[PDB]
Amino acid sequence: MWFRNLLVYRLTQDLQLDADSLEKALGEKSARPCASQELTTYGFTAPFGKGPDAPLVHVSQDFFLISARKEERILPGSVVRDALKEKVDEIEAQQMRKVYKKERDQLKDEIVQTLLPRAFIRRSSTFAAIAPSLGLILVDSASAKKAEDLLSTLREALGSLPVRPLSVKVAPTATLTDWVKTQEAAGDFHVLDECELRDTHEDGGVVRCKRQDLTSEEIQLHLTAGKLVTQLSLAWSDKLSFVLDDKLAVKRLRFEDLLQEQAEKDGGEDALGQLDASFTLMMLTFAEFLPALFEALGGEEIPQGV
Amino acid sequence: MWFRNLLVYRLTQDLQLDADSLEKALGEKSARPCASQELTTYGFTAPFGKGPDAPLVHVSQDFFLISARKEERILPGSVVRDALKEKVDEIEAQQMRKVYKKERDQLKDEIVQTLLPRAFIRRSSTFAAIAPSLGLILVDSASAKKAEDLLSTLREALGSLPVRPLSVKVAPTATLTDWVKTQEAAGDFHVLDECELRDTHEDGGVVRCKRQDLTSEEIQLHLTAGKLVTQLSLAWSDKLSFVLDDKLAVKRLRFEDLLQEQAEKDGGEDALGQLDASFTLMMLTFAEFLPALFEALGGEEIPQGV
Repeated sequence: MWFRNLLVYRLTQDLQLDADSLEKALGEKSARPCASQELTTYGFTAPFGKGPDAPLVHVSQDFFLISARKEERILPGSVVRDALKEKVDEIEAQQMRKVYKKERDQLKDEIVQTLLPRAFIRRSSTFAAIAPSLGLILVDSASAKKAEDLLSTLREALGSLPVRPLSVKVAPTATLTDWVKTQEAAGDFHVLDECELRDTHEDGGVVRCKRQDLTSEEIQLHLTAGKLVTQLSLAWSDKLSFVLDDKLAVKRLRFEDLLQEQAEKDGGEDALGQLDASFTLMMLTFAEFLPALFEALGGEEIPQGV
Repeated sequence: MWFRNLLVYRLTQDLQLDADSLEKALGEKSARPCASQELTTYGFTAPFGKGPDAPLVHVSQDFFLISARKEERILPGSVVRDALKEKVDEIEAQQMRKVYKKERDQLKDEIVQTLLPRAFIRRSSTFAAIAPSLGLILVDSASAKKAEDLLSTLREALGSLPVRPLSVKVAPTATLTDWVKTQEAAGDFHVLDECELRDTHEDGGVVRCKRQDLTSEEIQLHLTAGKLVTQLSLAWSDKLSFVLDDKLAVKRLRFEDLLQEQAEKDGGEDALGQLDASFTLMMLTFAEFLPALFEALGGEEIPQGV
């Protein structure tokens, strides 16, 4: 279980939690199949394994792994409109009358409800972690929206979830810019070959760099021209590489082969064994990487306007 | 109608072409609804005009507008796979055995056969303009594949279609790079604020700029550093604007208001009348734009006979 995206949240109180108290709490807001006239359903499901007996929560060295599945019937607006048109055409030919705006919007609703039951279902899962030992909650997403849903749904299956989005002392963009400007980042981090530079005004310029030597005079000119680094490729030690933007979102999280081949040797031949070891070696790697990141970004922060 | 993209094709020989002769032929290759067990269909349709007796070709002077429609069933690979992991369970909890490679492979074909008929349909169009008195066929698409699909069905429908994609005497990328470098484009063309730059060497880099002044030291330094212009946002005269790539694909085609408004003031009250006017005017301006484009790019590389 190697996360691909990371969104860090601070446990403000690190209030106690039990594997049993949690597991049955998550059952109250579980995942159910989407009804025939239902657009969407959101609820927790078994992270690993699955099968009406598989646990919603998963533990290892005091680390928990939960997951919230979402079901939504796929009914593209494209399909609706084509169906609308065909019906309208049918009425005007068979009833010899013109169907106007008001009535077509009415027939639209009628069409949506006739098509839903026939709409395939899309299943998307949003994994999250809870390391009370680290005092944080880690979501495997890039979308803050999706992260809110997971946390907002966990907020119901708990009644109380004291958590705030990670925040750093110094604005990231300033820290990222400095790193590229000076061609050196905080201890152990390495500026890779990708970034996104941009002017500060809204309709300002935007420059995207792939496979670029970020130490070239070319990049420098963008910086002295006013552009700021809003996205940056970074590696940490020799453990993993990822992309960091100016909202602290960790995207394209990729752990090195050495670490993957490693953890894969703590599960041996079975599936649940291989997964458990991965979520473990990852969480353990996160224990040293995450704090080092906070220090790299110039110390973590604690807000006031709760 | 106003094209949103443009790929040009040169007729390497004279095309017989009689309106009704062409209209007849396209009917032999007309669009048809998707069979409940069918994946996709592809054929011609009335570019303008609804009803089953609406013409497949629209004539304005010596310009012929045609259209190909593709119908496709929405079978998200996602739903096809999710169906198995559900089919397998039943078998394994009742037949004291595991499901293997060739078995699952079989069950997949049966799932498809069952789900296809229930799938919603997605329809998409591609308009093509045939200008005999110019020896060109203009396809309203950014994708060369889409165009080849239109040209192939047209060749199938007509018996033969002697055309080759446009090519010019000087490497486009060299010309586009030269325009940015010298800060001057060839007559009536203007360099806008967007471009894609890329290294000459293997796995080299890519720099994408938008809302950027291409005359700034930043862009200049990228070029002296070796980057080539592979895509450039341009305006022609005061009539249109577009993005030109190094494969000669004319993308994001946009016509100026005074031009579109003029087709409205010449088209009347009815839609079809508007559609005819804009189609006419578009072709009329293309007839000025295209040759000036070829010349600007160093002249067209004319395909020689034997």
